Amino acid sequence: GPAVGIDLGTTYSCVGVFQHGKVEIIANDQGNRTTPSYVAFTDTERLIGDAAKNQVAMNPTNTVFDAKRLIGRRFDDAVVQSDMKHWPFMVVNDAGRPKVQVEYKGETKSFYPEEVSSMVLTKMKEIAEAYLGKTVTNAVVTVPAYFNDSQRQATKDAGTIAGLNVLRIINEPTAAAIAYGLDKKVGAERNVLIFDLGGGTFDVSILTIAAGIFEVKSTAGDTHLGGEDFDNRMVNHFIAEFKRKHKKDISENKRAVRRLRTACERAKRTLSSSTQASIEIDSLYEGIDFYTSITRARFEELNADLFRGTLDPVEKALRDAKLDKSQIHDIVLVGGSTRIPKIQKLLQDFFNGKELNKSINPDEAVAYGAAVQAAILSGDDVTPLSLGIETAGGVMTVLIKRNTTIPTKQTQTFTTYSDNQPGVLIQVYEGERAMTKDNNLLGKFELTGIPPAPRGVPQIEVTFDIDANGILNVSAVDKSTGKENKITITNDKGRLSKEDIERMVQEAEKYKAEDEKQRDKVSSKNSLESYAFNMKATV
Repeated sequence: GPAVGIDLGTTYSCVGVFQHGKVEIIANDQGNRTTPSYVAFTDTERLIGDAAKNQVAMNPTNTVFDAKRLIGRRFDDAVVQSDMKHWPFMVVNDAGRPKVQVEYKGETKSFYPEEVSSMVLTKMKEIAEAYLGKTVTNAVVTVPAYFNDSQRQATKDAGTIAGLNVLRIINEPTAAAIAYGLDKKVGAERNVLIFDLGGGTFDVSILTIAAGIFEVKSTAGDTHLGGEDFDNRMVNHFIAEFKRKHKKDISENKRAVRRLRTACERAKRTLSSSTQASIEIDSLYEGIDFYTSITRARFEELNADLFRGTLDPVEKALRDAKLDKSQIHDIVLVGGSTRIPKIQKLLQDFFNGKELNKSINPDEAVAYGAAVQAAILSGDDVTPLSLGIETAGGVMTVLIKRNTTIPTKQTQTFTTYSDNQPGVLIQVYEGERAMTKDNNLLGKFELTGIPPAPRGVPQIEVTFDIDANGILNVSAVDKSTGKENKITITNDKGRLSKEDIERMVQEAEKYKAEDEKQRDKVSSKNSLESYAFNMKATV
């Protein structure tokens, strides 16, 4: 029946379905609402999920994880070459593509990243089918906002290989926002910050939501930071405590270290709801029982640099988004590590007491939003686009920002690009791109009769006026003579579709850097030439 949402996560994945007016996150065959994204190959079998993760220490070279770090990349990508150094499994280059290479039933086999991820998705699919008692075909799968076209397409292929029809690939932060219904809040646009701290990765995203349209303003984070690091601080703390008390270093013994790590992970979880946790390990090393405890404050101190460090990407995202912290309407906590009270406090204090949206299980929120969107996709007055004119060099100079309420009037003053320019061409464009080449021309007209003056002297006042019915009147006035000309541009056609708008916004995002570079290339901001830049011959 219904399509499922799937958070295909770096360490674990989660699947959910919107039914009977409610999202249900679906437990797997061991009763777990999240499934490790792990695939293991053995002499006899292929394990996926919990079974895979549980045996990793017995079969590490054959147990694959972190495929999401490879997916859609090229073997010689610096990220891949750096990541490979920390993985026990082999990654090899097949005609430029990374493949993970393993031993399976006594033979060497290799898989593309999207094949591995497809195996994880097959597991989630089957989990969903067990729960629903029917075949699951359609799905929405989520990816990090920073994923490029290659990574998105490879994630989609992973879905296709698994027998899923992927209705849409959507951004994790967007999923999170949908989960909290921040898109249904419609009113003036809202700036949302998604703070996603998982086991292995930390992503910060700033979105602006206007009229149901999500725009990613900025992304930042740390691809190497998560709960495991916090666990690791406690582990090392306790190794040192043991060495200090018993004069033995247990690091030599792998299993002892494993047992310690497990205990610290549990303790860390306890410290989110209690101010202390007890560690009890029988015969940790050399027959010595380790029974001790740790306070929340001590855990916080052990982590202080890591925790306080999470604010740095928040700050950078705010800068890149050209927003003051006070301009953030909604803060969303995603990822298990946001359960940590110090993290929540650090963040709330940074935001001056502002309340965080935490109520949805932070491990499940992305899947939740995905499930909602899947449901919608299986079924379940303001300006649509920025409006501006061409200025010298073909650059788009915006008079009215997308999603401005109408009626509206906006005026800006422009000048001439060259000496003794007799006229200016007023070329009215609509779109989110920096260069008019990439936007849509709605109309054009000339203001002639400009008295000869040095470049930059004449003052031409341009006015964009939109009435309640959305009819756009654009006029230019020579401020020295009062002479004027204008054009009327007819819009309400039902000519743009919500999808068109999302598309344009997303492309404007994809191209942001190139656009900026080309934007600030031209010296003066308000200069108008006498010709259409995009009709001018180039090589």
